[PDB]
Amino acid sequence: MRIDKFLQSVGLVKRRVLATDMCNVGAVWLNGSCAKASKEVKAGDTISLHYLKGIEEYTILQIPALKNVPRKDTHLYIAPKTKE
Repeated sequence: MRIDKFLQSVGLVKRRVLATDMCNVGAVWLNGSCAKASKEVKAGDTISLHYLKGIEEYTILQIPALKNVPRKDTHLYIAPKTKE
């Protein structure tokens, strides 16, 4: 599992292109560091995302090693970081 197919195959960003743009646009960021579309992710880690409306930093709860996580078990592997 990698940031490429991790957050792109969970239900966050759906697209149809053989060329990873998230890694080019500057959205792919692991551990507060820019990463390409070939960087493997780990459990209990962080997941940054760059957008035009604002930035989002999620956290990996675990790595189930899945291909396309539907809208059922896609709420126990990654979640938006926060401090209440």
